[PDB]
Amino acid sequence: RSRRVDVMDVMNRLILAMDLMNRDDALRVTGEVREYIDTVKIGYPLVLSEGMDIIAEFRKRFGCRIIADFKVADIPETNEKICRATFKAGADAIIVHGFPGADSVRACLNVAEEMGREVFLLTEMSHPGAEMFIQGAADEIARMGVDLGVKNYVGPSTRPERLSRLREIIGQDSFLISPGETLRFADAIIVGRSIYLADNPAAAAAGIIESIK
Amino acid sequence: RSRRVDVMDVMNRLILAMDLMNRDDALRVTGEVREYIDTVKIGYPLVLSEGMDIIAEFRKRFGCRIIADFKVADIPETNEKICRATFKAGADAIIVHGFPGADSVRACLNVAEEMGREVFLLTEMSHPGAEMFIQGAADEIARMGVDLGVKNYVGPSTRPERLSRLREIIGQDSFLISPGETLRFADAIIVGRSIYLADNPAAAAAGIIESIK
Ligand SMILES: O=c1cc(O)ccn1[C@@H]1O[C@H](COP(=O)(O)O)[C@@H](O)[C@H]1O
Ligand SMILES: O=c1cc(O)ccn1[C@@H]1O[C@H](COP(=O)(O)O)[C@@H](O)[C@H]1O
Ligand SMILES: [Ca+2]
Ligand SMILES: [Ca+2]
Repeated sequence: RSRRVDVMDVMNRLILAMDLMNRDDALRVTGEVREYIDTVKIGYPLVLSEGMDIIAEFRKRFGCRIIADFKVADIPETNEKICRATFKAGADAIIVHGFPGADSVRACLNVAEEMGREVFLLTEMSHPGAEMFIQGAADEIARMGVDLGVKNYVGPSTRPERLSRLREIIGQDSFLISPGETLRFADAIIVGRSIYLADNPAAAAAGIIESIK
Repeated sequence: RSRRVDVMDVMNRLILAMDLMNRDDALRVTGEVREYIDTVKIGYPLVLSEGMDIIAEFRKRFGCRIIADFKVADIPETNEKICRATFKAGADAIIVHGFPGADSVRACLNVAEEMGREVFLLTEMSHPGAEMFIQGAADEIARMGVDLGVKNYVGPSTRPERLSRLREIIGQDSFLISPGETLRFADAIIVGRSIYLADNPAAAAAGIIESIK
């Protein structure tokens, strides 16, 4: 897939999922791979452990793009506050759930347009429990995103034919990230433990990127 | 409803939803109503603005029970970390979504079992967008809770016949909280802005409590 001008550029199509819960270890690994990766996904395990100030630290130290994987899933008024606080902290983008419906997603889009940031709609998840409710809703949530002007999506890499279906719904231009055949549909992949648990994170990141070639 | 010995006692059946985003205002209001309320629900708007350390502060200053309304909705491994960090910070209980499925919920229950804390399963939400996916899943999510040994639930107060339905699924002993006759089905109500935006919060809390007679 070629880059679309109107959506974000992720260096080497590789997003680091930084789910270490200790500030020292998180900063060490991220600094090590900065020459390979410019986009870092940070979630609640790190921010609840170390504080939201860690976002600004990642930005001041590494100048990386930060996606807050907060899976926002509240009522509209609350979603607005969560997004505002998160963007105020310096996040470039936030991941939101679609299951709570269109108004809850729109609340996030509103704050993001006010503040000049981005919203990623999470369409589907990879874990077994996702079969119970999320799987059956995934296509409709994706279509809802399209009808909300959403331009950034998250989908699972485990079942590639699901990404093909997703890509059919969202169209060829929207930005899609996913936690080889994956990159025929997604614009970037998300990798955590294979990098941040390796003895040489920079080598792990380099190896993955060589495969992408 | 009479109190069940095996579930939590909420003073006056009134939970304060503290969604102010400034530490000073949040602490002021909570201290003022402590003689009326012993259980406070804190969500991401406050903790992302002020830090997770705010939880220990509420506890050390007021000795109130803290419910973290974090609407946990990630994959199982991530849910585990979020719950661990949240309980480590001192929360007595956490609210989790059921739509990501049974394994995601059980992950939270496992940590709560380990750490001696409680999980509230959110069955349904009250905003209009909840009609799209959540409403249709609500009964199945409640039944899922029953089959996960869940003893604490959250349901909407706006449609009372929905609480009666919920109560039929979860049985007469499980603990149910809901954001008058609401208390025929729920064990406590959750009130935010009517208390924390009033000129005299202690008076607003008193007025609501008098209605509970
Ligand atoms: O958000 C999703 C949705 C999925 O379907 C799968 C993983 N994830 C997230 O992606 C990340 C994957 O990290 P890894 O499994 O260590 O490579 C982690 O933060 C996990 O919570
Ligand atoms: O968790 C739910 C689920 C609902 O269906 C409705 C409100 N809530 C939460 O309950 C709280 C209600 O606060 P209030 O509307 O100010 O009274 C607030 O934190 C809101 O996010
Ligand atoms: Ca681009
Ligand atoms: Ca009791």
